[PDB]
Amino acid sequence: MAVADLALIPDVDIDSDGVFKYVLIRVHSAPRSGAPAAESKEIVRGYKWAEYHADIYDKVSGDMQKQGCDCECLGGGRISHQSQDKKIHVYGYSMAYGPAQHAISTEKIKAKYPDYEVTWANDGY
Repeated sequence: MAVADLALIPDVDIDSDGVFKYVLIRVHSAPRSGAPAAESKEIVRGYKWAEYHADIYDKVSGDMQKQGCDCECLGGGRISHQSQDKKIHVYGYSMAYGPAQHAISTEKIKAKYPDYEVTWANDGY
């Protein structure tokens, strides 16, 4: 075993080719389940294999425990890789928890990825 740190965890990790569900998760460090660190950050996760937002959350909480971290979903929604018109967009909510703070997610995607623009809405489900 080795310690981990929140810098090692990718800040956004999405698989995108259409509409898919996504979740915004706060992650807390707990390196080797006992190192003197308890910092936190938010991360954006979204993969089209998930039937529901809970499947993403379950995977991610599993992986973080292998790293030396723990998780709490803040909310979620959907992302759409345009494949038709202009740019990545983010919308909807998760029935499981609530709407993500999509503004955090879009700024994170915009910082991490070289795509020119990212926007969000809360227009409907």
